[PDB]
Amino acid sequence: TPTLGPVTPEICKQDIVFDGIAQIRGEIFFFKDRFIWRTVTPRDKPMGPLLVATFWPELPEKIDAVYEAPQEEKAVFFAGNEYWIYSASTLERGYPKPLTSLGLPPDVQRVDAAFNWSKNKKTYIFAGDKFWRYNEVKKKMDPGFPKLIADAWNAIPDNLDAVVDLQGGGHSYFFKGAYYLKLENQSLKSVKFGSIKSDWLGC
Ligand SMILES: [Ca+2]
Ligand SMILES: [Ca+2]
Ligand SMILES: [Cl-]
Repeated sequence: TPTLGPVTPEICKQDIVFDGIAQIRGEIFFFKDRFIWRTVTPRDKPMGPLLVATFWPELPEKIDAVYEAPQEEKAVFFAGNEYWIYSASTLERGYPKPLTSLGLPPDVQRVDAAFNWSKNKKTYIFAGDKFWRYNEVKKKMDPGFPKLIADAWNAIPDNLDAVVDLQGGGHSYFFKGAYYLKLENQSLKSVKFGSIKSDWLGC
């Protein structure tokens, strides 16, 4: 049963479902195994692949989600039942910590997606058909969660692959499979959907 790691992927030639997508200090990063591709805030051709180890050497060989906390521009990485927090490429003291240190229940063993909602600066952690709202200031979970994605959100599917709110202009992108949904922060109405290859990788 032991197997060899994966081969380096070709972004536009093959169908890649990324492990996480996030905007870290201006740039949009696409994660897939030990690889990363970066594009500077657009819809055009990412520079890569580079290795996740070039920037964050402590991380395991595959992540489940990643977002950046606005309060202090820190990067938060989820992998299995643990999370790491970095300043830049500097791991913070006391990490990895089990997901429960964030207020998530013991049963949650993997996270699907995560981002910071610019409309209220809160953090949303998605896992399966439910999500949690984390208060980054009080550094604690809010009351009344988790809630089901289907109940609380507008046409957002379960089992998301990633989610991002681009600092530029108030629109939240929800990624799933080969597609993404675009939500208007204010209205919360799905303004459109499109292709990740076309609209994000600039294939
Ligand atoms: Ca994210
Ligand atoms: Ca993911
Ligand atoms: Cl994500």
